[PDB]
Amino acid sequence: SIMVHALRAFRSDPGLLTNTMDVFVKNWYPRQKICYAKRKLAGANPAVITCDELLLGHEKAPAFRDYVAVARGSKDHNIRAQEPESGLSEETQVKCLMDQATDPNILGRTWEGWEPWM
Repeated sequence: SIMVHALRAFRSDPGLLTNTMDVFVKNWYPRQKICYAKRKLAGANPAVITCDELLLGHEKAPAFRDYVAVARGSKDHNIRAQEPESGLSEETQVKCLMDQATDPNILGRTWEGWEPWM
C-alpha cells in the first residue's frame, strides 16, 4: 500500500520525470529505452516490458521462447497474466508488479552471488 501512495504521485504527471529523463542527449539506446519509460510511467504492464525487452534483439539466445513464457507466466495461477498490456490503474499496475517480482518459478532459476535465499 505504500507503493499505491508512491506510484500514484508519479503516474499522475508523466511529463515531470520523463521530460527530465530526456537528459540523455549525451539507434539511440536513449530513444528506445525512453520509449519504454514513457509507456511504463503511463499505464503499461511490468511483464509486458520484460517481453518487449526480450523481443528487442535478445531473441538470438535460444531460451527467448521460454524467457517470455517465464515473464508472461501461467494464465491458470499467475495474477499478471489475465490483465491487458496498457491503460492499467495504480492498483492493477502494482498488483501485477508484485507477481512478476515474487514468482518462485523465476527465483527457482536465476543467478548465484545475487541471491533469492539471502
